[PDB]
Amino acid sequence: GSRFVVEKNNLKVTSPDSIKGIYECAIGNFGTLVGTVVYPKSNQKACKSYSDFDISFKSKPGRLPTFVLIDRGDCYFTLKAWIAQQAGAAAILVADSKAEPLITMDTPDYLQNITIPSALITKTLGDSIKSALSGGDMVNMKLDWT
Ligand SMILES: [Cl-]
Repeated sequence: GSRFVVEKNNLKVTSPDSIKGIYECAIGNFGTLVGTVVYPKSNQKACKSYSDFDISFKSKPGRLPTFVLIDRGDCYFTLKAWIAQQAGAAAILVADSKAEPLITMDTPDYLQNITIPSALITKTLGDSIKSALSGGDMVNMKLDWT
C-alpha cells in the first residue's frame, strides 16, 4: 500500500483557539507527542540541508519539541523527513500544494533511518497554521500514532 496512511483522529491542534480542533492526517509508515509548529522562512520544501541556511529546529531544554511545517514539492516526502530530522525537528508535517483528498497526495536508502513522526496534511490546514503563525500566534499540536 501507500507509505502514508490516512487517519481520522490522530492530529489535534491545541492552540490557538481560532484553529483548535482535530484534523485528518496521513502518517508515514517508516517512523503521542506534543510540539509547537514552526514554518521556516527559507528552504520551505526541505529538499536541501537546513544546515546550509544555519537553521536548526532543536528545542531548548524545557521547551516544546519543534514540529516543522513543510510544503509539498520538488523532492520525495521521505527526503523531506530525513532533512528535517538532520535539522533537529521532532516531527514533520507536509502540507499539500493543492486542495484535494489526503489519500490522493501520497501517489505511487536512508528510508530505514528515519525516526521522527511524519504526517501529510491538507492545504487548508497548512494555510490555517501559516495564518495563525503569521499573526503572532503560537501553534501547538498533539500527534497520536496509535
Ligand atoms: Cl517504505
